[PDB]
Amino acid sequence: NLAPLPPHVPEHLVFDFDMYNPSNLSAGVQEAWAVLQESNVPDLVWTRCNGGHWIATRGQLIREAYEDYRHFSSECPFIPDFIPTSMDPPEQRQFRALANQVVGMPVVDKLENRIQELACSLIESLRPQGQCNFTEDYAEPFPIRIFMLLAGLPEEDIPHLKYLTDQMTRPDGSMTFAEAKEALYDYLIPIIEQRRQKPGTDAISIVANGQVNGRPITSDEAKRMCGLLLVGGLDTVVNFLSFSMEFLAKSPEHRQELIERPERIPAACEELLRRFSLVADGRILTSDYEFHGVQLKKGDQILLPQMLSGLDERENAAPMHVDFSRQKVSHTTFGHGSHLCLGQHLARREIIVTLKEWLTRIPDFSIAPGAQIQHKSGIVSGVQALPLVWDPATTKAV
Ligand code: HEM
Repeated sequence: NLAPLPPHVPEHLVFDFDMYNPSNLSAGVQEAWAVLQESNVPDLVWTRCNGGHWIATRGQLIREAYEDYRHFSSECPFIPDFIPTSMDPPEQRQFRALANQVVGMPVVDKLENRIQELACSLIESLRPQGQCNFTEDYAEPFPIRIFMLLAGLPEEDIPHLKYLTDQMTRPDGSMTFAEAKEALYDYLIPIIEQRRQKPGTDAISIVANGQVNGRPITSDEAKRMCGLLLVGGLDTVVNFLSFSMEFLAKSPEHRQELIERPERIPAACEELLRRFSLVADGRILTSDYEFHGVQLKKGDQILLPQMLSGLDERENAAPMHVDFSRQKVSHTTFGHGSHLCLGQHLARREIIVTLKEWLTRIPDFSIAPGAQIQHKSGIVSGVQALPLVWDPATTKAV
């Protein structure tokens, strides 16, 4: 399972961390990754797992590498074709500017109460049941319905669209990754063509009618962009909301704090994004490069885990402790550098709206008795399931 050590890599830097199956997973996924930050582990290591690749383990190095796109390229962002995820500057700036017209802060401010109405109807349908699988019953339906809202798409298309995106990250075997992607494209293409002719004020209409390098955007470019806008906000949001609700279910004192001080909910959102950070992307070396005393070779892959920066004790004191009143919350949960999450403003509103509406309607809830919560590790780390229970008599319809 281990790849043989390339000759340019010294043995003393070898630490065989498996990002898809870390040894301490049962202690919780963030904890399992933080093994990389023990005092005997150098800031830059090589693992022989998953083809062999570098891992930067400290916030300083993670930030620096994400800044230096000239040495650390996005052409190969995964260990071991959406736009703009695979492009370096300067072509990236064009598509990034266009995508920002659909998910940027002004759009998020316009949709805030639509987001709230969606959260309310979901929670209200669960409230009288006294139980749910949060991941399945709230976290999954929420971001897909936000996308249908953004893209002006009908409710009846959800089951099939949801299935297609599920096949890309959690295949049941019906479809290869390529087949799911093309089916997704089969779906988007006619909508794009039609909204070239009769535009609305939706995200597909904007992307379809956009300009890159003097002339109109192609259908190939529009489809691969709309595709990323869809998938970019699903798994991250589903899994992040799950880590957050797991913690709040296990910490009645933190629940109480936000119940008593609702004005702290946006700071709490930021501290949860630090503690339960979940993305680990990477880059490929464009050339030989000596980085902080270490010889990196052209073509080497390097994992730069966005998750690790906020957990670094050099960045935040007592990093495993959740403290909604931290003066300085330092993290790279949405990334850093030219590819910084375009959905970051939408995500923060999704999180804040969720916490406000859930705590308003179902203030007291616990993990279902006897349930053990299981985490999973990957490019986007997550929660397998979150069985929650409450007493309907302690809830309120609002
Ligand atoms: C908690 C939720 C989210 C997290 C943790 C997150 C995290 C990230 C990270 C780390 C990146 C950069 C990856 C890299 O540099 O290789 C990224 C990029 C991106 N995200 Fe998110 N994201 C979230 C929500 C969303 C949402 C809601 C959307 C849209 C609906 C979205 C759309 C995008 C897009 C389009 C990019 C590509 C930016 C570029 O390459 O220029 N994200 N996200």
